[PDB]
Parts: sequence; structure tokens; C-alpha cells
Amino acid sequence: YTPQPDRIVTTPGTPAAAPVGKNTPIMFASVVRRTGDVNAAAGSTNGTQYGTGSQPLPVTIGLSLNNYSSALMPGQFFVWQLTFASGFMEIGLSVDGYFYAGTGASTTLIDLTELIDVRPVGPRPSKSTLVFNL
Amino acid sequence: NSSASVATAGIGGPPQQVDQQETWRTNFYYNDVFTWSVADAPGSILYTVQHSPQNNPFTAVLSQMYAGWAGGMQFRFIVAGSGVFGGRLVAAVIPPGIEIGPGLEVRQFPHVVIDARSLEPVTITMPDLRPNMYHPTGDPGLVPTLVLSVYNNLINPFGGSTNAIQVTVETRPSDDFEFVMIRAPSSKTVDSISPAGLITTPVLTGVGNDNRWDGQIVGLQPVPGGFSTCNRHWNLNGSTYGWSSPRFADIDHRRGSASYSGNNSANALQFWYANAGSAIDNPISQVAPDGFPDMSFVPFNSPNIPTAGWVGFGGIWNSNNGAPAATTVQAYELGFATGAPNNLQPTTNTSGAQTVAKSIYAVVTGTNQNPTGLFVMASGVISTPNASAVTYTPQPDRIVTTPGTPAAAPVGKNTPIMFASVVRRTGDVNAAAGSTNGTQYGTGSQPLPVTIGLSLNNYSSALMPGQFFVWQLTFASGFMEIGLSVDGYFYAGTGASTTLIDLTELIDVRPVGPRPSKSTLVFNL
Amino acid sequence: NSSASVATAGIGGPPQQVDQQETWRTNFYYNDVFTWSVADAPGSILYTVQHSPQNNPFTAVLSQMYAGWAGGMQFRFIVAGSGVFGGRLVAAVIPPGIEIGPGLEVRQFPHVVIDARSLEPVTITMPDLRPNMYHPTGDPGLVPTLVLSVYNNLINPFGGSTNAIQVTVETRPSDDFEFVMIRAPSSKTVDSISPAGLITTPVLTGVGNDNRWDGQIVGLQPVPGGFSTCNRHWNLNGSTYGWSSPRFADIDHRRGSASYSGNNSANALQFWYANAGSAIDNPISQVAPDGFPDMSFVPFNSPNIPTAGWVGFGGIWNSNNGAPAATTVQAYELGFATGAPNNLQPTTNTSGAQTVAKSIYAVVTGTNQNPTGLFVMASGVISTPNASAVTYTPQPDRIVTTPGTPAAAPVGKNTPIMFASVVRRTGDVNAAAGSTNGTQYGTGSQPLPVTIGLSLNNYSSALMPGQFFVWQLTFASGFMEIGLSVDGYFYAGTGASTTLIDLTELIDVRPVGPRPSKSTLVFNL
Amino acid sequence: NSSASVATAGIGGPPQQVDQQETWRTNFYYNDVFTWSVADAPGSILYTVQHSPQNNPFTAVLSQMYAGWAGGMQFRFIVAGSGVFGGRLVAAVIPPGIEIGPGLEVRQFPHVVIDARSLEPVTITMPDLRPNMYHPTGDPGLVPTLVLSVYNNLINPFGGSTNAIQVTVETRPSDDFEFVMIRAPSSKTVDSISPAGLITTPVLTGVGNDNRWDGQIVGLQPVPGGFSTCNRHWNLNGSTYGWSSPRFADIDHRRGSASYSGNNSANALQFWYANAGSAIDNPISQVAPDGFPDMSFVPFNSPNIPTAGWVGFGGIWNSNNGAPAATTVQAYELGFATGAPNNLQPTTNTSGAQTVAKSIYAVVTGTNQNPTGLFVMASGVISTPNASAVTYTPQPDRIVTTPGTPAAAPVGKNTPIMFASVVRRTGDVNAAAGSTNGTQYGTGSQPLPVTIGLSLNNYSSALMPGQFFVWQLTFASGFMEIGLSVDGYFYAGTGASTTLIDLTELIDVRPVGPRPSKSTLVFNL
Repeated sequence: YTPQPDRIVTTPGTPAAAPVGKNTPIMFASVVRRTGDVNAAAGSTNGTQYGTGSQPLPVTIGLSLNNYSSALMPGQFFVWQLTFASGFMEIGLSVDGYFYAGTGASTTLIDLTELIDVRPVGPRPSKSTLVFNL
Repeated sequence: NSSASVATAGIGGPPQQVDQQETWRTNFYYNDVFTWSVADAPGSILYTVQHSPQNNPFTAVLSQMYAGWAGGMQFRFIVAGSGVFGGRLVAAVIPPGIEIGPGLEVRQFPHVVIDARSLEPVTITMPDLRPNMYHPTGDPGLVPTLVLSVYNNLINPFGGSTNAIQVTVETRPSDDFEFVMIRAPSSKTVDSISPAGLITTPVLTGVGNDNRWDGQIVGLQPVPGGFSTCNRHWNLNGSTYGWSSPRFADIDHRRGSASYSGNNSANALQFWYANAGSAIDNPISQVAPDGFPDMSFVPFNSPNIPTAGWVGFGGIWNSNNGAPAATTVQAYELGFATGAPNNLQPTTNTSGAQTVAKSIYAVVTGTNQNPTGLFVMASGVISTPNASAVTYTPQPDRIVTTPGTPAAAPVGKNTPIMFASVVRRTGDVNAAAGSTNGTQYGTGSQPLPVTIGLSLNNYSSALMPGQFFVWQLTFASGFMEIGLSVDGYFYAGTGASTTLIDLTELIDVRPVGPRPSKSTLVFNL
Repeated sequence: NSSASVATAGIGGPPQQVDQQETWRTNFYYNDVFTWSVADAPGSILYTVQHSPQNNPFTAVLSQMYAGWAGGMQFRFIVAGSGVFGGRLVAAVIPPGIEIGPGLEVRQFPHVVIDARSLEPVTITMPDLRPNMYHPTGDPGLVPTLVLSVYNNLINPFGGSTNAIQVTVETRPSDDFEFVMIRAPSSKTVDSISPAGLITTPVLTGVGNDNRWDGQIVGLQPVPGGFSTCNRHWNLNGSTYGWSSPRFADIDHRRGSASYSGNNSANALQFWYANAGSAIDNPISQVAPDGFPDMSFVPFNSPNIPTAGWVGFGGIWNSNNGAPAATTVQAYELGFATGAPNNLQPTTNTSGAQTVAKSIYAVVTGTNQNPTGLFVMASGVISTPNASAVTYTPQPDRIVTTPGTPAAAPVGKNTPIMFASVVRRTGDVNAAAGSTNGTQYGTGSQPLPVTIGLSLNNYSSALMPGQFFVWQLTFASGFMEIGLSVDGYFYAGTGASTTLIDLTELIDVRPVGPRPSKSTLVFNL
Repeated sequence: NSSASVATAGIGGPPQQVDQQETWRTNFYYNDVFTWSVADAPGSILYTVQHSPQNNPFTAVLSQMYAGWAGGMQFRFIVAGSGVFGGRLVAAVIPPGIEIGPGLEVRQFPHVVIDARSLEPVTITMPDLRPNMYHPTGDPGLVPTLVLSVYNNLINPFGGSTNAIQVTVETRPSDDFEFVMIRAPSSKTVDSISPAGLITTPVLTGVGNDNRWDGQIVGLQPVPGGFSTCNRHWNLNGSTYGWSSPRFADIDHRRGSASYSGNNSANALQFWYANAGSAIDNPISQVAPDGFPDMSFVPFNSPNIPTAGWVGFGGIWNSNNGAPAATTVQAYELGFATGAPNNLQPTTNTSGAQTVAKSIYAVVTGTNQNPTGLFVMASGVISTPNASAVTYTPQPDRIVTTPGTPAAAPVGKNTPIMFASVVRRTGDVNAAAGSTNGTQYGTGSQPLPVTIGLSLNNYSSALMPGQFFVWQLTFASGFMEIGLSVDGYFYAGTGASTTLIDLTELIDVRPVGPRPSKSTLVFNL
């Protein structure tokens, strides 16, 4: 996956994303174009690559346009549930703008193409573990 | 207080005057059952129904007799549980005009809660939500929806395992409910629903009825890696991609080419072949004659017999004549191939392919002629050595199909299945079989009485996408459930198992009724 | 039966608030009559009608003035007898939403018997079975049906040919019948009834023309093999599948290739063609340009003329400059074909076709150009050599159709009809015929004011897909019924006939209103 | 007008549930206002409304809370101006069964008059003229409509210096008004879907962008002569006549032919073309590859620059190869054309078009191959002379559209407008320019957020074909109204002016709702 965290460039003012309990910080994985050797066959039928971001742009543009300090005070995550064709999970958003999952020490990619729907659970304490049941 | 149900029904009923014919509706009766999984998310709808006289079995019967009706129905739910399963459900009556999908908050309605450790039954009432006019039986119009949603997720502690538990539904007509206007009792039937009829105990307990070899169905075979089949295979939209008819009949292709191998006229192997697009004599599809196998060719040279070939008896018949040639009549392997005779290779793709025949044993006198007919019997026998281990025939890689074919693939823990049958085997010339029962397992994906019924009568309306139609098999010991998809393929809850299920211990089969395609089918043997 | 409900209708009725018209309607008026014979079998249904303000003629005139209606209508029946004939009919008021057709029995309905030996008329009131909901005059909804069926067979003591008697029906509105919502009887168009106005006496008499050859309608032609039509056709859903305008309009196509074949640039046949589906300057659909004939081409070889070809007069027209070429002016065959410019073969499928034009005689100087336009007149002539020639043109096999076009095939004893007209024929230099007109028959699927009217106003939800809208055609001697489907085909009840019906001795046309499509339309001419 | 309807509003039962509430009904509160000018014609309609609880503020919020309604609602009108002013207005309640427009004769329905001199307010109680059934907040069924029309025109005797006065509209629910089917508050049905939410202020201030160029929308551009647009454009029927999906992504077309010009294999100008109907990897439409610009190509010969051509960066890719050939990679001018390689002409229609590319500068090494692909980036930059910043690109002529596309033309005094955006421009390599980046107005039909929400939700039963959905724009100096049609095009009441309207001084946008099309959108700047 590109970029790796050691590659990511930042300003000194940046808050860090770190774990809370069993809750872990998450990145959003995406399909991005790849290019290799000049004139030769790709070696991959789908052309696979996983480019990463920590926030989706419609959420970034909304947090920049309109201040939400009052909405989530320190010690809370704002929570939504994902319902999949089979199974469910809950996802949380911190003050610091980083998104969290109850995936612990897992490094496995969660597939969003089987998503049926997402609905808000509402604001919750940051210590509480987010459900993962896939 | 708000106006009485019976009085408002009275206001709904004017052009009618003969009134209520009943004094009996206090008992509750079995409507249905649904399953609740540990998967089923908070806010998920397991079960929904629209208000109808069909909601109760007694009213369903009486409704045949009458043109119109009005009033309420009461619905009662009993949880099976165990005392150690938590989670809770909400039952809501949705007044008409409310769209139903995952955006519907079902707890902002008139409602009651069902706890999963509940000993006692929980009941809710569905009144008439448009008492302004009576409803027709045969064309109801605007009706309220009953909806059941998961209020809190299913909590198992895991002292064993259990990942699905069931909730029963029971119904009764209200004291305001009424029928009016007698009509012909025959128009709507008492007999069981049009898919259910397709599977009953005699198709499986004997007789012989498979859609490929027409042998006795001994067992059910699961396929973990799916398959595709189309020849004599029908879906519930009543369309086929195959080329043979569901009425078993002799194999006749009038314009093909004949040659022989052995470099000598007499005591030789006759060869016959034709292009795919040469099959003019078939009304169904001009891509291969009726009754020709959906199996690829398995090349051999004397003295060897072909291993896992389809073999049938017949001979060569001149293009315009009235009778076949008698010296050419012998047993032949029949199959799909390309580049016949001389660059001959097996293929399971029809597009530019050739339908071929080659003799197992020698013909008295050979013939080279083009064009000529091929006349070979309806159904084949498997050629394979004596003693030699049984590998079910045909394997999926062998199965020939048209490009239009839908594939059978897994759903969750549900796996696509084939019906296994006893088919004749022949090996080495003059030697002992090596097997006392003569064992072989020939396979089909659909039984023929079900195929012929799906071709005769369209059932699109009966099972809409995301559902399987379900039946239960009860055995002398144990039970299982079997499901039928839209695409005509049959499914079992056998997962990654490849073990053959024995149908000779079947006591009975009964319809569970239509169910969601995601739900796992029970297996308990 | 339901005659108590007078006081329960009187809650649903009164919120509207209107007067009762009683003094004008003392007497009953003629609605229809049907024939009863020794060969009409028991269980057969001879006559049926829906409740409607259109049953009494004066109430129909009043319906115009009002936007709602309610209450009952009285029906009065007269048997013509003799007093020596036995037998009985059964009269039942059928509930709303109960399907009508031959499967329908009176067996378990409330009824009255109508007797062969009766000498006195027998009067039934047909009550309102919808009274809680007031009906709209121009969107009515669901109503009940009055049905008369044969209980006992007509029997005669004696021989002879005499085997039939008639039964007349006359109607009167009841004392419960009412009109409400007078508003402004000002400026609504289809207050008058939309479907009923399509056929009229002076229109079938001498004002109407047909919608494909623009000729005068002489007759009706049954087609017992059935047929299909798409172009310049509209329907009761407002939808069409053609390309040409609702009226007759000239051919202008800017983008073609022009060429000739021969050994010389002069005294040659000009050829021009362009692809189907490329007419982006046609507002209706790109299938062909406007004015282009919907019948397949006629191949011919120089110097011979095409038969039963569509010929039109025009020339090659410069695309760059916008102007004709005089030297090219000639009579041309215009048609749909495939295989252009030189492998031409006929088709009835538009998709992948070419719209083709070829001159029927020599042009003085030809032109080879790409691109060049084609400019031809609206009106068309049939190409036929001297005297005796083809029976009617286009034959059903010649007609082209575009996807989406449903074909019209017989139902029971009702057969689909085409409209026949006398059309102009020209063919072969200084030819002649056996008659001065040279009696050549052009056919259209609809009359053109009907094609124009069905494109001008809406007609949806007025006629039911099971029913046909019926009109009665009355002659100086005898009568027949004609019907219109939802699809916009006309049908008549001649069964397996091919014989042409002569409309010369027509006195009158009257609407009979909807009737089930399996009901035979009567023929007594 | 009726008054027994109230007894009918009166009937209850199972919709009421517990505890119904009168709510506030006592006083008249401001619903709306309309303007009456000396300009307006007799028989013109100033105000119209269907009966609904969305005609108080208090019953519009309670509409979410309750699922069903019934009964009358009172409307009070106050004329303000002077006693010296002549003219008269007519208020009338019209029963259902109507289509309102040029033929709906207001002054011939039962009605009351409103005189301009009236100091005191004039009241009407509007009842239910179909009270038999509860309406839900779904379909209510067809209801009575309130219409106010000018009977005789507004006169000022003191001339044209003052020429308009306003009339206020106030409502309160009547006695017979009731609610039913309460349930509990949540969002529901047709109520939650409206074109309103597509347009809003942050999108026009700086968040949004256009659908052709991805630029930042600086202005509104009026187009008096009309235009047509389909690519990446959408309607309120939810579909597109275009060939691009609604996002910006690379242009990939696998089958075209590639060549170069200059008779040299290195340093040459690359050419690629293909016919329309070969876009094998596009689901939207096979006519052109998604992401391809909807404009006709612009001719240039080397080294001369295209005057206002669309340029993008990319190169040539063969199907057998995993990534493009680098030597080919260069800037290309892209367009739709006919007549490749060397007879090139622009095309405004997709039918028979060719999608063409030519490099603006030399490529390192050319490639001659057929078929072979084209791979070019998502959004384009404008090619145009050095210090050019005249009007906008594309002009209406330059836009390419399909034969299924409906065109945008003036309706009344309402003119179509395009959305103007800032685009990158280049003067050909190096030299000088009018500024650092240079001014350039690229235009699109829609803001990309409106396009994504038309593709996301179906608004067909949410704006009528005769209507515009209207919002009002406030600028620092001045204000205007803007409208969106059901066909996807945007309009302004600017008439024939061409002046660029600046959205950079935009304070606000807010919805005015549905308005009929003919009636003029306000422009006061």
C-alpha cells in the first residue's frame, strides 16, 4: 500500500493518530493507477494497487467549512454502523479527524464493496470498543 | 374515545347487507416461521407482510367463496430461544404510504417488543387503516404493512455454538373482520402453491427421473466449486439455453460426414462427424441435435476403450433413404470436439465445434461418405475399465454448455448440488466386473419432472431475486433442508463437504416455503 | 338482492349535495338487442354490460355537463317469443372485480330467470355497488357488471329452418341516480368521450381516408393469418413505433450515395441509398426519413419494371447547394432492403437495413456522387404490369416492422382486419387494364383521422386490455360489429374468412362501448 | 360550494389511535403574497393551490408528525393599495377532474369576486369536495384546487408611474380539518424527495464546479439563441442522453486506428481516430469513450495553434500491452469529427461521428497500427491565441449532442443559461501572454453536484413537465431568480441580454419552489 507511514510528510503541528484500548486508527484504501516497466504486460489482471487516505474529501471540506467543536467534546468518538450483506461493524470519528475501527491488532483490509448500508449510532465514549462482527 | 372498529367497518360495507357468517376466531393458527441470526444487524428486517385474508389459513379458504372483505387481523409471535439467547425485536404496524428499506426507522411506529428469552407469546393487532371502503378479495388495493425489525442484536454467550434460532408466527381474524358477496369457489384454488409441487417424496424415493442419464437417483452430491449446465435444464422464467428436449428421444442428425479408421474397409472403426452449425433437424437450437450429450470427447485407439466416455448404440443412415445401414450398426462413443478427424481435440465450447461419433468395437464394413445421417439411441452408458475406481460422470470440466448458460455458484454456507444416479458401466471385453453391485455414479442438476414443469409453466412471479424456495427432508434419522434458486439450480447447506447424501433412507419431504437466498439451509445427519 | 342498501348508499352520496332529476325520465329507452337460438349452448354468455352513464343516451348527453356520478340504473328485458318454444336465460348482477369471460358461470349468483314462454317484460334494478366512493365522469374506476347467460336450451317442436328469436333490452335511470359537480361544462374536449368519437358515420361514409395509401375506403379485409404494422400507427396508450409523421409528407433525405450500373453514363437507371436508423433530421425516430414506405423493396433487372412495388416521383437533390438535378427526375421504386449497393436482398427487419431507391425507367444522364440527397413526393403509386395483378398490396409478408411493435393475431372467432381502398397503378410504358381504374386494392391498418386523433388526445386507462371497444355498422340490409384493441388494431368477427366486406350500402355507425375480446363480434350481412 | 362534507370528515376509526389534537387553528397566519400589475391580462391566473396541509406553517411541520389528513382549510386575502384603483379579481374553488392551463375558464366556474378597493379582508373557506377517504402524505388522490384569476385589469388613473400592488394570503385550518395515522415522528415517502436540495449556496460560492471542465464557477452566462447539451448532463427522470458517467476520469478507447503526418518516423504529429459505436469498456453508451469532450474538433496545420480547441495530455495504447507507449505521449487536441484521415469536418451530432485526436506538438517516435487505443486524462485545457479572453468556450455551435437529446431554447421571456467557470489557457509554447495565467471562460450546463444528485435520485414525481423548480439568488447589488427544468437545463428571466452575471458577489441562494415555465423569473440587478 502506498504511501507507507514512514513515507508520509507532515508539518510539526500535526496531531498523531494512536490506539485507544481495542480501537485502532484506520486509513481508507483506494484504487490508484500504477505504471511499471516501459512496454511490457502488467502481470496483474485487474491492475491492482492500494493507494491510501485518512479522511474522505466531502467530510474534509465540511469540517473546514463548518466548525463542530461543540458537537464532540474530548473522550468521545462519533459512531456509525456498517451493515454488510453478511455481518456488521461500527466506525468512529475522533476530535482530531482521524477514523477508528474495533479491529485491534489486525492488518487485514475490510472490503466495502459488500456494504448494504451505514446509519449513525450517535456519539459514544472513546474508550468503548467498536463492534466487529464479519 | 376513538370510533369503534366494527362501526367504521359498517360504514365501509354499504352496497352489501348479508353480513358475517362466523362465531369462531379466538384460537391462534400457524402462519409461518422465520430465522434470527447472530449476523442480523440492529435495524434489520427479518419479516414483513401486507394485510390480506391470506394472512390466516381459515380466511384463506373462506376467501375463495367471497368477492369482498374488511376488518383487522391479529398477529402472534412466539420465540424458540433457549433461556440463554439474548436480543430483542420490534413489531410495527406501518400505515399505508411509507416506503420500506433500510432508511425506515421501525421504532417510531405503533409497536411492541419481543425479547428472545420470552416464555409467553407476544401479540400485535393489524386493523383496517382505510375503513372508508370494503376491500375486494381478488384485488385488495391499499393495505397496511406489518414489519418486524431487530431492536437489539442477538446475544449468544458461546458455551457451544448456535448462530441461528427461529421465531414462529401465528395469526387470527379480528372480531370486526367480515366477508361479503359470494362468487365461484373454483377460481382461486385450495391446492398447495405452484413451486411446492415440483418437489414431493416419489421423485426422489424411486421411479428414476434425472435430467441427463435418466437413471435412479440414489443421492445428492454437493459441488464446492460450482458448475454450469443447460441441456434439459430449465429456470423459473421458463427459458432454456440447451439443445435437447425434455421428452427423451432418439438421436437423429441428417447431414454429417462419415469415414473410417483402420486403413481397411472391413473389421474397422467407423468415424462420423459434423459441424455444430450443421444441426438443422432440431427445432429447439441449431447447434447440436436433440438428445446429443453435453459431454466432451475422450479419444482412443484400438484395443483401448475410452475412459469416462458416453457410449450409445446405432449406425449410419444415407441422406435420402428410408432405412439405416445394418453392417455399420455397432456401439459408438458420442461427443464434442474440434479439428476432426485429423487434429481432433476435446472442447466444451460449441462455437465452431464438431459433434463426433467413433466406434468402440469394429463395424463389419466401413464407409466414407458426405453428407450422411447418424441414428443412435436416446441415452448413454459410461465406458470405463473393470474394477477401476468410480469418479462421478461427467466431471464439471467435461460438461458442455451454450454461451447463454447461467452459472451455479455458492451463497454463504449454501452450495450448489447435483443429483447422483446409478448408470450402466462397461469395461474390458469379456472379464469379471470387479464390483459386486456394479457401482457407478452418473450425475444431473435437475430432476426431469421438475424440468418439464418449469418449461410448461412460467414461475417468475413465484420466486423473486434474493430467495430460494425451500423443502425439508426428514430421514429415518436426521433431517436436512434443500433450496431451489431462480436460475433452476438446487442448493444444500453442506458447505465445503464433497460427501454424497444417501436418499435411500428418506422417510419424507415437505415444503418449508420460500426463504431468503442468504440464509443457510439446515443439515443435521 | 342488495335492495336494502338504499339507506346506506345515502351516507356516501350526500356530502356532494345535489338535486334529483325525475320528471324527464318517465319512460325507458332502447339500449341493445341480442339473438337467442337452438344452437346457443347452456353456460354460454350472450350479453354483458358495465354500469356507466353511457347506457341511457340522454344520461350520456347530461354526463357532459357534470364531473361526477352515482346511483343505480334500471334494466328492462322483452323476449320476442311465439309461445311454442321452451328454454330460459339467467340474469345476475355480478360484484366489482370479478373477471368476465366464457369461464364465468351464473351458477352461485343471485339471479332472475328470463323465460322463453314469457310475454311480459321483466325489469331488474342494477344498484350502485360502489356508493361510498362517488365516481368521476372522466376517470370512473372499477364498477359492477350485468350478465345474461343461457340456463336452458331453446327448443322448437317442429322442423324447418326456424331456430332463433330475439331478446331486446331498454334502460331507465333509477330514483337513486345522480349527477354532481356541474362546474363549467365549458371547455373540456373529452367530456364527450375520447374513444367513442374515433369512428363516425360521415367518416366511414366518404370523409375518411386510409393511413398508408391515402385512398377512399371501399371495404374491410379480414386477415385470418394475422398481421403486424408499425409506421403511421398510434394507439390507446399514445405510443408508437414508426418513423413517419401522423399525416402524409414528402421525402427529403440529405445524406445518401448515388450510383448507376451499366456500360454508359446516359440512358441508365439511377440508384440511391442511405442506411436505416440514420435519419437525424426526423423528429419522430431515426429509422428512416419522413414519408418513407414501410414495405420491403422489390428487386428487378433492367429493362424490366418491379411488380407490387412502391413507386414515387422525384430526383437527386444536391446536399451542398440545397438544390435538385433535373436530369435525374424520374419515377423511382423506394423500399427497405438489405445488401446495398449491389447484393440487394429483401427484409422485414429495419435494423441493419438500407433505405433504397432505384429508377423504374431510364434517366437521360445519371450521377455518381457521395454524398447526395434524394427528394421525392408524399403520394405513392402501386407498380403493376398490364391488367390482372396481385389481390391486395401490401401483403402482410411485405410489411416492415421495428422492435417494440406487437402483432395482431385472431382471438376465438374475432379476426384482425385491414382497411381496403382503390389506389392508382402505373406500370410498363403504354400499358392498360381490363377496367378503366384497372381495379387495384391498397390496404391500410387504420383510417387516417383515427391515426391523427389517437395522436392528438389521451386515451390511457379507458379501454381494458381484455376488452375491445365496439362499434356497430348498420347497412340498408343487415348489420355487423367492428372492434378496436388497446394496441390500435381493428378486428371483425368473420373467423377464418379472407373475403372483402363492401362498405357501399352503409347507413350508420353507433358506439356499443367495451366488450370482452373473446366475445365474437356479430356478422349479418 | 359544499358544506355537508364536514360529516364525512367526521368519520373515524383505527387511523385515529389514541389522543388526537386539535392543534392551533384559531387565527390566520401568513402563507404567501402575490403581485398584481396594470400589465396583467383578463383571464390570467395570479395564484393557484391544491388542497393540502402544507398551506400553513404549523400544519406543514405537523405533516411529518401525522401520516394522514382530512377536512377543510380557510384562506383569507387582503388587498392593499388604494380605494382609487380600479380592477377586479376572481377567487374560485374548483373540483377535481381537471387539467389546468390555457383552457381552464376560471370566470365560468361558481366563484366570488375580489375588488381592488376593498379595505377589509375577504375570506373563503375551502372544503373537501372528495371527503370519503383519508389522504395519506403519499398520494392524496385527486383533490380540489383553489385558483385566483384577474377578471378585469388593474387601473391607476394617475398613469404608469405606479403600476403594481400586492395581495396577501393567510390561512387557518377549519373545524372539520383533522389528522389521523399519527404513528410517531420520522421522515417518510415523496415528502423527502424534492429537486430543492441539489442547488445551495456553498456549491456556488466555492465548493462546486462545472460538468464539462471541472473549473470554479465564477458566473452565470445567458444563452438567447439556445443550446443543446448531453455529455455528463442529467435530467429529473434520472437518466442521461450522454456517454459520460458523472465524475472526471481517464478517456480509454481500445479500438481506433493510429498514424502520423510529416513523412518521418520521429518528430512527427500523431493522429488517432475511431468511428462512434466501438466504446467496448463503457457501460453508459458505446457511442464514445466516457470522459471524451462534447465538442467538434478544431482544424490546425503545423506549427499553427488551434483557436479555442480542447487539449488533453496522453498517448497511444495497444490492447495486448499493459501500459501505453511513452514515445507517443504528448498533448492532443480532441474532438468529434467526420471524414478521417484527411477530409476532416466537424460534427455536431454523435450519429455517424468519429472521435478524433491529433498531437499539438511533435511526438518522439510515432506509431502506425490498427486497431489500437487512445489513453487521455480526465479534464482538458484550452488551446487559444496568446492574450485571447473573448466571451466563452464552447459557443452553442461547438457543442456536440446525440439525436435523443432535447434542446434548450427560450420559454417566454425566460432564456437558458450556462454556468461559467475559470479554465487553464495556453498561447502555444514560450512567448508572452496577456497575464500570468490568462482569462478564460469555460462553460457547462450544470454544477457537477446537481448532476450527481439527478443520477442519485429520481425526481419525476417531484417536478412536473410544465414547471420549473425555482431558487432565488441574492448578490451584493441586485437579485435574480434562476430555474431548473425537468429536462436538466437551467433558465433565467434575462431575455436577450448576453451580459456575464457575477457569482463572486453572491451573498445567497434559497428555494422559491415549483413555478410554471412560461411565467418569468425575476431579474433586478
